[PDB]
Amino acid sequence: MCMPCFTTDHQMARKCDDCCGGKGRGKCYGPQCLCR
Repeated sequence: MCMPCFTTDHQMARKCDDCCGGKGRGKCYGPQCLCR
């Protein structure tokens, strides 16, 4: 995992995708952010 994600958080997904690379790249699955 690149960074910790939060299903309850809506703005968290933003970072989850960034850590993976850029806006739109990556995905938020569970407590951890999984990059597609």
